[PDB]
Amino acid sequence: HMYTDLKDKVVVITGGSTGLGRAMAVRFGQEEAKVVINYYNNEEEALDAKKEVEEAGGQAIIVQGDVTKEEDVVNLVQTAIKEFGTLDVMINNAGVENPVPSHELSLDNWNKVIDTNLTGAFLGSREAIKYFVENDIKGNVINMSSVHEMIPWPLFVHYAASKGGMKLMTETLALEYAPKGIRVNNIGPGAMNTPINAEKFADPVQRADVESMIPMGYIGKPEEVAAVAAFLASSQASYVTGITLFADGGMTKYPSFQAGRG
Amino acid sequence: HMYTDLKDKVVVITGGSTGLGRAMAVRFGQEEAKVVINYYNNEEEALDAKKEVEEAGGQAIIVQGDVTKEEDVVNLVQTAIKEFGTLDVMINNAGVENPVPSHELSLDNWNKVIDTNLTGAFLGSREAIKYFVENDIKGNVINMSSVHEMIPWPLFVHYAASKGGMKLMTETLALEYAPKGIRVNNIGPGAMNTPINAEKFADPVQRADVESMIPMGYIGKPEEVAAVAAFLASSQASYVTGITLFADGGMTKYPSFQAGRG
Amino acid sequence: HMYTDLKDKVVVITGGSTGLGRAMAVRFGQEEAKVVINYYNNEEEALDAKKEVEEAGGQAIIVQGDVTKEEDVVNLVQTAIKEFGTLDVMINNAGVENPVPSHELSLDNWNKVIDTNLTGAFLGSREAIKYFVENDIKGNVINMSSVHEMIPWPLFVHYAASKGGMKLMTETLALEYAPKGIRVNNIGPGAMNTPINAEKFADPVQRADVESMIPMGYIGKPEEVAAVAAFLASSQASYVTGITLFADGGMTKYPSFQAGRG
Amino acid sequence: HMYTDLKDKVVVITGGSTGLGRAMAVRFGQEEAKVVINYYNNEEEALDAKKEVEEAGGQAIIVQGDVTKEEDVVNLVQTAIKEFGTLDVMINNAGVENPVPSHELSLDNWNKVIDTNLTGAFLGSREAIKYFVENDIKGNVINMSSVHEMIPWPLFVHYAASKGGMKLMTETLALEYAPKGIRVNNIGPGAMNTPINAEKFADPVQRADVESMIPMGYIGKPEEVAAVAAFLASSQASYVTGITLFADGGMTKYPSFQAGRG
Ligand SMILES: NC(=O)C1=CN([C@@H]2O[C@H](COP(=O)(O)OP(=O)(O)OC[C@H]3O[C@@H](n4cnc5c(N)ncnc54)[C@H](O)[C@@H]3O)[C@@H](O)[C@H]2O)C=CC1
Ligand SMILES: NC(=O)C1=CN([C@@H]2O[C@H](COP(=O)(O)OP(=O)(O)OC[C@H]3O[C@@H](n4cnc5c(N)ncnc54)[C@H](O)[C@@H]3O)[C@@H](O)[C@H]2O)C=CC1
Repeated sequence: HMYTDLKDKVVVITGGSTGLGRAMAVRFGQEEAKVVINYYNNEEEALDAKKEVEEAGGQAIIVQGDVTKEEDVVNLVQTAIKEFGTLDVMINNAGVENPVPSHELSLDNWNKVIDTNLTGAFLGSREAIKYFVENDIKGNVINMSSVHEMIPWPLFVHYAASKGGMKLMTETLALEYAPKGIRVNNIGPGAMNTPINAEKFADPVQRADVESMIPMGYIGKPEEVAAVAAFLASSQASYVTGITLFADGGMTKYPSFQAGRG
Repeated sequence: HMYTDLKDKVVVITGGSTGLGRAMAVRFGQEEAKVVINYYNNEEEALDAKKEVEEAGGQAIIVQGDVTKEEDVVNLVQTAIKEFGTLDVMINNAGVENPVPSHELSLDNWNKVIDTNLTGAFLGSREAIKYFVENDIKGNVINMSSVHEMIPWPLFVHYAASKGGMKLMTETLALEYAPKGIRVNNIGPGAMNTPINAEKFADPVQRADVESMIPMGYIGKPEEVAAVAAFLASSQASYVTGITLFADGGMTKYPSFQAGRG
Repeated sequence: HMYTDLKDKVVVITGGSTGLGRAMAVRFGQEEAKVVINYYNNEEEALDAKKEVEEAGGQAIIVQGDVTKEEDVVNLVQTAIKEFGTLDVMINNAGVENPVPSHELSLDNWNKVIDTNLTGAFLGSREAIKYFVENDIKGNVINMSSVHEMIPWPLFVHYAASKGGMKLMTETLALEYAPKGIRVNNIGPGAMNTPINAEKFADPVQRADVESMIPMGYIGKPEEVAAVAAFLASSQASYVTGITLFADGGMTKYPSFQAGRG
Repeated sequence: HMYTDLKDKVVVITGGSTGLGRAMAVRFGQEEAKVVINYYNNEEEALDAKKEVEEAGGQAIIVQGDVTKEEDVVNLVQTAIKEFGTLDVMINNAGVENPVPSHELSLDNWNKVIDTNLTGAFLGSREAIKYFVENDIKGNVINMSSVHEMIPWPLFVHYAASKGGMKLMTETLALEYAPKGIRVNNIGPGAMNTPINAEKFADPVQRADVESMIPMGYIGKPEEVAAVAAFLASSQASYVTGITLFADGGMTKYPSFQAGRG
């Protein structure tokens, strides 16, 4: 396979049962890693995800957990160490979103998105870094951000805030723990072909509208994001820390400015 | 009288009893505005500040409120509209911070900083914009950020995350409500001479270290930031929205590279 | 009279005979400054502008010069010091642009834009700072940039590159000369109502397309930018150096994401 | 090997005889690519570089050329196509630098650095894109930038300007040619162990000073940058365009802020 240093590394992935999380689980499985698949409630998809990792060449366990509960995040990292003996790569991928005019967004709805997308990632990063620090492991954290840590997002002010926060969180942790050889990075996906979007992307006018925001002209395949994760996790990225690697087909480059407009 | 257009405008300021909030309160008093001074803890300080605003030529009330409580933020804007008749400028300035190695940061401590620094500003921004939209007012929001929406801050990952989040919140709201003429900006102070830093700056070793990180060579004066706030609230900045204006003596320009090191 | 501290300050402005440079010339006249109007091509325009500055309450000369010629830039600053006694504010505003598919852009055409937009501002900045350093003056430099130091611009790769370069030049000079109290900032205009755009904005289809890319919904007025320049040159912005202040009606916030598309 | 899609791809590298250029040449040779090594005057190092690529498993030619001469850049890309049949990846790596107080920097010295570091890269990118466009190849451009497209650099205002320009150049070309499947990216190296630095890094106090600017605590090995180039060139980065991938051991994260300072 591609990244031989990933062989037998322990990789924890929150929200790893579907979409980008699942595609990363499979990709690490192709690198013969040991994958720990976290999931919220859908056991059967998690079980499905588990079998793919094994069929791709990896070992895999599944572990239920809500990333807004501190005990569940703590339990997740502990289960990883118990079952597989160590922890090498931590991937905070869980996320939720919903459209609301910002002046109408409730505090409860704001909190759900902040608690899930930002705080969940802090909790995961923290538990992983604690472990690397205590055991002198030169481990790796990948936080799943979005083009919306840079691109503002009307109707999604909670989501945008959560990812803008994630960017400074990641950059801080990278600076703080760089002297220990612990690397911390964001991946910034653009529009991706995942379950959350299956409804929207079946509709031809909506699919075309979205593709018109993508300079490369196509909706990303989850494996293209998983390719970025494998690179970032591997020793090929040994000197790469504190960055956001956008995988967005050019979306952060301002799609409205194609053909020299404005 | 510099910004004549500010005369009789209603300006609400959270944490307006001390430091930067106080300086802003005074300055808008100097512009003959109607300043609403929110405070959490210390009525005696708020009273002392209410006096300065009045002496400087402004009108002022004080309103107790905790920015982490929705009812208190809603109450604050409603009080402003009761007492002064309307709302023109909403300044979300309240903030807290404390150093903790990130892998040792507790969830409650992380939540306290996020709730105060980011969510409080969301609540502030939401209530003001709600009022602007329902009443066809071309209102203005100033969110008080930090060099640390750009500069990562080891030991302060909660703070850094809250301001990185504030950046994207501001940018989103500016984009979302620009067609209504409602403008939303951040100010980014560097190291400022305020109570929050009084401990640090007393120690001449610590004061010198902080100063060695400011290219302009001096710790900022709170009036230098209030000058930026008066500009942004004024019609002078009519085409200016969604920005962060750093008032930092050069701090975001990378202190370590002075004289060309590296 | 807004910024009383600007009275009798010597302000040099390249391309000060038309558009934004003219608006800045007028505005500093309104602050009772001594405006030096550089121009390349059209004395009759420069004369018409010299008049406005004088009517608005300022003192003004005109000086012919090509900003791509070192001798002309050196001459310009030397003329300013001859005629008015000193130099306080140096504004590098001259710029050119033309659309060409990048793979068809000639080296001479690329050079013309770089030489004019970036190198001319370097020469301007260098000569002013040289004068500030030798004479212990806490001078000020405003470099006129664009949304396109951040927004990429197909068909205008030369322009975009010149302003991206201007950004780092400004930031470097701000860092390098901050300990001397010399401040250096950029302004970043979006789509502005100037001669350079008169062709584009005459066509009602083209005017509407440009407007659909401004969140605030209108093409900027040149006085809105001159208001930003007066602020930055003034002592109100005493702690502000090394920044880019965008005056763009929200354009850097990603036009394509209005109403929450994507 | 690692990236099997790189097998037999034609890769042109300017300044490919030494340092980062040489390390990329060798790394592509390890991927069994066909490497075209450009060089300014040192034929013997270029010859040395050539033999390494072959010994690593690649094909390789050397071609003399000065990137400030348009004909030399044109000849380089033509020689690549002539000799190897096509062009797949273009790498603009040539660069020069020297320290000068900015107010003392000559126009000739400014131009040399601009012409080499920025214009050379425009010329290379242009000739490559022309070829990809004319022949419907989904090719790849990698422009060698620096941490100094983001980190300002006193005494190196020409270098900083050149790389700030390179950033907007790359981003523009990525947006412009994304619909054609042509990807364009920057790599941003921090302090790297290359010949230009051998003098500085032999001295223990200077080596320690530099390492103190690096959060990861070590000077980068050229192969760590070449690892980024291989990733970016490969189809693993299929959805990655218009980005700068910093490989700097955390240098852009503000080294002066370690341990919670300021
Ligand atoms: N002083 C500095 O060097 C810098 C401060 N700025 C920011 O500017 C703002 C102003 O702070 P300073 O005046 O410097 O310090 P400060 O501590 O004097 O002011 C902060 C204010 O926030 C208030 N506050 C805290 N929690 C609150 C709550 N739950 N509800 C209502 N009010 C609450 C405090 O009562 C206080 O008056 C802060 O957001 C700070 O983060 C950021 C960058 C640097
Ligand atoms: N108008 C707009 O929408 C925007 C313009 N700004 C920038 O603001 C600046 C002002 O331009 P505008 O007033 O809008 O257009 P303009 O074309 O009216 O002004 C540009 C000025 O530069 C001068 N100039 C050109 N080459 C010169 C040379 N070699 N030597 C001396 N002067 C020379 C011209 O004579 C002209 O007066 C420009 O740098 C432009 O790039 C940037 C963003 C948007």
